[PDB]
Amino acid sequence: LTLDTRLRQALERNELVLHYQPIVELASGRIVGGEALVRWEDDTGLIVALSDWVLEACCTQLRAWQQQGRAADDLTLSVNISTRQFEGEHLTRAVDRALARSGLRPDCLELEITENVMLVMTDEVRTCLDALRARGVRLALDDFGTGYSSLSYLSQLPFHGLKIDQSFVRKIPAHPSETQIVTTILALARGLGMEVVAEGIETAQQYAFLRDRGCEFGQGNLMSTPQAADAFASLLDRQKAS
Amino acid sequence: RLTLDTRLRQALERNELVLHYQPIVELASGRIVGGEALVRWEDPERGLVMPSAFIPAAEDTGLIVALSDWVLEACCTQLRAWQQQGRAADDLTLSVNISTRQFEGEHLTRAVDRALARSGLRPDCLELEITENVMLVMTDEVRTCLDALRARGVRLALDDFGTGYSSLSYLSQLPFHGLKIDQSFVRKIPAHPSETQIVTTILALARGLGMEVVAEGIETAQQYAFLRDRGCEFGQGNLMSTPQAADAFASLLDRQKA
Ligand SMILES: [Cl-]
Ligand SMILES: [Cl-]
Ligand SMILES: [Cl-]
Ligand SMILES: [Mg+2]
Ligand SMILES: [Mg+2]
Ligand SMILES: [Mg+2]
Repeated sequence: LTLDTRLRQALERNELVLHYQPIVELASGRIVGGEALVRWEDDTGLIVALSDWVLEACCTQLRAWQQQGRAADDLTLSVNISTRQFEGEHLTRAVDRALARSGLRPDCLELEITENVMLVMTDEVRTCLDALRARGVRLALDDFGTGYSSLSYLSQLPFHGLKIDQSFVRKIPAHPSETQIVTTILALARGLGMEVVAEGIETAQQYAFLRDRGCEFGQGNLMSTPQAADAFASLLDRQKAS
Repeated sequence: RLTLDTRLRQALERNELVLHYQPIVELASGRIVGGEALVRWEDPERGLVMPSAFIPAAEDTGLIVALSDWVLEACCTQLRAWQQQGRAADDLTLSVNISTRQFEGEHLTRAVDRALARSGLRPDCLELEITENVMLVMTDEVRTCLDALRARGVRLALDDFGTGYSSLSYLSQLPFHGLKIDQSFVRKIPAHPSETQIVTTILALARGLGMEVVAEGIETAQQYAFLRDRGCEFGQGNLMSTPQAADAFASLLDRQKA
């Protein structure tokens, strides 16, 4: 409760900032995405309020980079959405508000929803996901492999992408179990027309394993830790010049 | 009029339960390589009663453990009978449906050991089918039973697959040799693109994890070919054979031997 207290005060006082972790096209090395991650610089209502802020902040940041000629047309940014945000009407409203104020092209925004959303899959959740899809926003399943999936729902739901959990990526290719989980996820995604981001790439062996198996995308401290907006935009600049 | 519980207890003491067996076929050859044991109640008052009509009541009162143990023993005894008669080939196994309630107190380990000891059946000839949603109730006790059974050489498959929830990390870590695609999906392929996609997804999962697949509910030649062409190893369904009384099943084994 003391932790929620601190976050509330941080929100009230505007003491939060987004950092962004580059998401790279493994074959080219091109930064094509970035996961927005909340940092503090020193209750469902709190989740909702934080997400409203994150959504607007992230969409505004990308729109700003586009207008300054720093973000290429292929750059998208991703925001993490809690399963707890599907209660009521608020998520679709928050996304609509962020897009309206920023003027951002909706397919520039991607929402990362943890796998265990499938465990709370009600009619209201399915309807929310369809509503979000109808707006042109990209949807990804996050932490994939660590939660629970219905193979029927996975085959039906409008997710364009999956993110392989870091806990598996960090153990390949040495460990058979984690390695077969990763290669299975890649095969699933291929048949479902989903793109895959491998989260938590730490070593060059991991990068190379993943690339040589058609894993589209990667993110990890190997390439870049989460970066402040200005540091992230520097990477975009160097890439544009290259 | 007696309660269903009273009548079920009487069915056990009066030997009114029976097993039927549905052939499991290797798609590539058309060979019967297995059989799923399926309990019925030969109810003197009603005829051949299906488990949907009594198993829920068994579960309400915990009679399900005694009932499932009866099934396990009867199945092991039957396979041993066919083996001794020379009618069951060396590759033949039979599969028994297990209730998640059997894991309680690690009962299942003792129940399987008893069934094997009473029948003399080798563990490598017995397969167990546990519903996919066992993954939502995965405790150290369940994991202990599963590891014990794999250690014995008893093969383990996930039943009703696609109608429940799976953890990819559990599918990898747990000793499941196979899964069985639910008939509700297979029944509708390729005509219904949604069900067809579900089947394709499950096949990719199983192949990825080195698991064998039985597609249940195969009703048409087109479905048989769809699955076979996509490397699904085994099948079960009305196209090949409905569930059969023991003597009927054994006759199928006799025909195949020729
Ligand atoms: Cl049964
Ligand atoms: Cl039934
Ligand atoms: Cl023997
Ligand atoms: Mg994320
Ligand atoms: Mg995770
Ligand atoms: Mg079964």
